[PDB]
Amino acid sequence: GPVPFSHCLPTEKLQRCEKIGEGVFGEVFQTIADHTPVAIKIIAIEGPDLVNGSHQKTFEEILPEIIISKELSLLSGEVCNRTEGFIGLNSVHCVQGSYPPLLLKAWDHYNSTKGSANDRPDFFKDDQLFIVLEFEFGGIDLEQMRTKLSSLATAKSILHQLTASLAVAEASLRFEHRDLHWGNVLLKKTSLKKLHYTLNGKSSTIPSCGLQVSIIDYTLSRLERDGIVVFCDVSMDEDLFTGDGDYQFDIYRLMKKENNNRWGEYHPYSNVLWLHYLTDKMLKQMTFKTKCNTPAMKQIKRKIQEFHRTMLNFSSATDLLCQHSLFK
Ligand SMILES: Cn1cc(-c2cc[n+]3[nH]cc(-c4ccncc4)c3n2)cn1
Ligand code: NA
Ligand code: NI
Repeated sequence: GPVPFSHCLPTEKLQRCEKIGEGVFGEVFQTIADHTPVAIKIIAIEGPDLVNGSHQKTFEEILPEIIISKELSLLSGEVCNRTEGFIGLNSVHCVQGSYPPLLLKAWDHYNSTKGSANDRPDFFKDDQLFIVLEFEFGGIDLEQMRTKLSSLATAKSILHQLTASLAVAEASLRFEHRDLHWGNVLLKKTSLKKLHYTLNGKSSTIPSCGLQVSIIDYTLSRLERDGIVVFCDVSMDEDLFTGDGDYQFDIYRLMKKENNNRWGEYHPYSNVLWLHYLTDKMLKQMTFKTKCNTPAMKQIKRKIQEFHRTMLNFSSATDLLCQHSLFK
């Protein structure tokens, strides 16, 4: 059966919780477990109340995301297709109870300082079920780092890292992220100068520029193993395809166009579209501590602009990694 919140969040862990993120799905908190930073994602399930504009998923409907989180976490310890470019999954629990007052206080603090699009999660009864996923702490998201990156050399490293991670997941799992907006790209400092990945048994390296990227949030993602497909069926979703004011919202429509609204199929082109969306953000909505006013930095900008304008002619992240000139 389910465990109480206190199993996952004993008092000391609970008192160090700070809200760091949110979505229609629920809430993300940061805390410390055994002297180690973690991130906790809490999703309400199985109940009849509306949560953040939507009906709650059933256990069956949340299982895809659990499976996908597990598979992507394992890629860090694999050999033939290996990347640390996702996020570690430490545990998954099914929790029963009302929302802890200390989490509501952290929610309130986030609402006061950043503002929330979500309902205050104070209406859940003591029989409410939740899934609680505990993840490795992956750093700070790219959006919050819009004005903090050193140079376009960093931006290139980020793009390489993302492309390689997606390619390794494509090769191993026929993976599509399907929601890789710039809130879902985390950055963390590293003293490694070179990061390593392996794609179908060929190892290669990427200059880090002092950051390691983690891709997060598999709410909409898709993959398969041994012909069994795991995915979020959004074919009957209205609102996902009606957004505007950001190219992000076009991607959802271009994905639907690419896949003819058949979300079970494999269309790794969706990874290319998200990469294009991300390249666009780097070229337009970000600013660097060091400008591009040296010849060496200028050539990097030209290469990323060239990537922006040619990448949509590639069929997958694998195709980009193996064949685009940006990564030679
Ligand atoms: C939706 N989702 C978020 C996570 C996750 C996993 C690990 N970390 N580590 C840091 C963050 C985070 C999330 C947001 N805004 C800033 C940081 C973080 N988030 C996993 N799924
Ligand atoms: Na990672
Ligand atoms: Ni446990």
